[PDB]
Amino acid sequence: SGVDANVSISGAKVKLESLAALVNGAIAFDSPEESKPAEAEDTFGLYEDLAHSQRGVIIKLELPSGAGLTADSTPLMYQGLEVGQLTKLDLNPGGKVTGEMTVDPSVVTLLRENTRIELRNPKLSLSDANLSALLTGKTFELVPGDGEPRKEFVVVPGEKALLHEPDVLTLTA
Amino acid sequence: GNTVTIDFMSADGIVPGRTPVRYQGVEVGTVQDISLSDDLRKIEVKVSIKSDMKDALREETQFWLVTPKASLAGVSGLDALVGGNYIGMMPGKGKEQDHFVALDTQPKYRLDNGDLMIHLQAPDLGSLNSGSLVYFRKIPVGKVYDYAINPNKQGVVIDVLIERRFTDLVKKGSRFWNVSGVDANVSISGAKVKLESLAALVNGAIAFDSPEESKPAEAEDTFGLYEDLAHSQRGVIIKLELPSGAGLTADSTPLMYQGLEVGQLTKLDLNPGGKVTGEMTVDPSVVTLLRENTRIELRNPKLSLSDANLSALLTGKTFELVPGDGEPRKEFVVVPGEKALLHEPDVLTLTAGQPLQVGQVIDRKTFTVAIEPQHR
Repeated sequence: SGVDANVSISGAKVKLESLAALVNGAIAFDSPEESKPAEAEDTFGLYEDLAHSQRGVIIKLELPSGAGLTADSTPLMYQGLEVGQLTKLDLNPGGKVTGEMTVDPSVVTLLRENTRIELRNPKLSLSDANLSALLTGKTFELVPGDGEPRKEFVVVPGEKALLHEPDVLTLTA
Repeated sequence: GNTVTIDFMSADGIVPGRTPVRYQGVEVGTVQDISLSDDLRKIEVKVSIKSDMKDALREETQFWLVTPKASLAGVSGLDALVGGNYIGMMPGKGKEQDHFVALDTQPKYRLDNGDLMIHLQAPDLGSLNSGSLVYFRKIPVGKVYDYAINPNKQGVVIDVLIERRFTDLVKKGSRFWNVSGVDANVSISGAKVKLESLAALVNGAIAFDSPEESKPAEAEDTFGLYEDLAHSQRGVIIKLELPSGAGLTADSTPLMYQGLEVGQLTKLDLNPGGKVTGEMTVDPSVVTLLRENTRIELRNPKLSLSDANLSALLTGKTFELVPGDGEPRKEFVVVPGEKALLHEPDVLTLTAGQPLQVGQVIDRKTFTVAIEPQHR
């Protein structure tokens, strides 16, 4: 329901909904193949948008600071592709910042112990001046590990990525 | 005169006196009475019928109440406003029945004449309301008849009508694509916004193209709907194994050759194990060049000192075609632009992108380098 603009970098297009959907509002719904049929005034939850209705797994993140992070625009990268999307970004008492993220199921098997997640930063490449990276701002990164599945993670700064590794030679900017 | 009892959930603007029963408008009779039984919304309407139609009156004979419809989606009050609320019927080839249930609305009817009926498969309906229009070169040649859901919940089956005088236009190879809704078409260094016609937006529409050589389709032959004219393009498909789709986009990344766009990446997916694979469409005019030892490399928008090319920077990454010679092939492995010199039919490989220019460094660790075949 309602209509907005969808502005994208280096070109844009604006198509959201049908005329009746805007004059009157509307709902849409999807049905999993395997579930059982609901009945008898069974309650359900409405999601404000198709994006928020996406069926992905939830991950809790303890963050250093959400300086450039945005609650529904910051993506998760892997092999150059978006797989996940930050969903919630909140301040806890004591100054700690915590968020929660959605991930596509196709990658969830990679989420295991010694799987680290690092905030990358858009770098000023001398060779390939990548404008889109600069415009996007901060972005996370996935780097799979091996071990038991886990769902709570601590995000590491991109600088300290080498430090938080299974194997690394630490000596005593 | 006859008697027929019809069950109505509701009977809004009906009077026993003048509610003439019509069959495509010809009066079949009039309602005799309207009443109810045990106050349970079983509105029994007794109807008189001319004996000529009495024979065809059978089990499958359907009935419904027409009504003026000035709602948001409805204009079907053309006759009910003038002639009053009549009721419509359709004869059936049942056995016989006298007690009936009125259908809630007017059902869809099939003209007996020689037209064409065909089926479109679509994962979603789009903005195609019943009555949306079918075009050949923006000439209407038929309309949407009905839509429904296949037994599996993973698709939609539309069935559509084509007039007699155009039944030759529909071929087996003919492609259908949706034309509906309106967007903005923003381009760099200037933009223009023209998509579709007013009716195409109010109602939605389909367009279709017919290859010259194919055979005419017939008899409810299924077809595939393409969401847009672009996705309906007739080009050859190529599978690509990629290093990483950092800047790649599924329907914006083009293929270059001699400075011109020839192809367009279509699909971009992550395979298990971290491998990335995509698929691309190419114009037929270049497909003959796709052979063995034909390499495809991802180029990058370079910061040219001389010709500061803004459009290249804005576009981001782009592929490149460099023809080879050999057997035709359809699977390719994309090479990084840095390693383009390495993956060549002839190259002098010795044991990080520094020049030598007569050659370039390939990698460090030990130094691996390459020299061009002409300078070999």
